[PDB]
Amino acid sequence: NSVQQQLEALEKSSGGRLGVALINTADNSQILYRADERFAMCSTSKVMAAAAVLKQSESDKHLLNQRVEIKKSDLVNYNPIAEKHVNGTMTLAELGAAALQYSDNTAMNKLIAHLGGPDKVTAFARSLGDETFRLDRTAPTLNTAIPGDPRDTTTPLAMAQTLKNLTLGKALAETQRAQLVTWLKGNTTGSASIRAGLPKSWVVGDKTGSGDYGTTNDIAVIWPENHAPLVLVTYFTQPEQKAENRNDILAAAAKIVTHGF
Ligand SMILES: *C(=O)[C@@H](NC(=O)/C(=N\OC(C)(C)C(=O)O)c1csc(N)n1)[C@@H]1N=C(C(=O)O)C(=C)CS1
Repeated sequence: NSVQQQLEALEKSSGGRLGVALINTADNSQILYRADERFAMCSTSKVMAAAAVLKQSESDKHLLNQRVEIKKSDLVNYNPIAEKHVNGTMTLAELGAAALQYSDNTAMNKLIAHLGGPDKVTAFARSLGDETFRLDRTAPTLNTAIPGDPRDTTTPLAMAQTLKNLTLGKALAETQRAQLVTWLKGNTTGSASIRAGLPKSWVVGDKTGSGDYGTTNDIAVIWPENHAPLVLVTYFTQPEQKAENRNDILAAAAKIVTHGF
């Protein structure tokens, strides 16, 4: 059956709500499912915060190497990199890397604080023409993912469009675009998500997120061996607060929409 029928069936089996946007950059075609509906981004929002700092670095050649003091009081619920550096410093570049490649929540908070608060991340998204994205809170509370709560949400299509702009398009100057792509390609947290639904040897950059309501997300740029890149957002959320996260659904969605590519 059709891709749309396959996605609807996946959602029907899932016990939740699935959002997919794939952009095929060969022809700008799209595979869209609930793509204009809002989902909690959870830690996928870290891409926007890191990119906002990269944008600033365009016009400040010392920014990425700027020291940031890490204190015990900065630690939150999940901070495997920052905790190694308590009482020392990390650079803004190191905080970008930690936020993106390990989903270090303390690192995300340092980026947000540097920028001047969640609303500055929203303003950066808007500067890229993304009217949908909003960041409202710091970590960990940006991951509460309560159904119908607009805070810290976007739509799959808005995020796919912005991720394409960030990684392959016009958002960032070249050195900064390349840095973002390097970070995403080196992600350690995404093995079981979009990547698991794709050929093992395809190059992928991604950022995952997970929150309450079993909210399980991944946003990716995918480089096939013989085809133009694909940009893929897979968001998934469930009705019950303490639902298990479901990375397998993201892998399954990725397999469905990349068939034939
Ligand atoms: C981003 O999504 C972050 N998520 C969280 O901090 C929340 N939970 O995530 C973990 C701890 C993995 C979970 O048990 O689901 C969270 C904060 S408030 C709330 N109700 N939940 C980070 N993201 C990931 C990721 O999947 O990318 C992590 C690897 C580290 S936490």
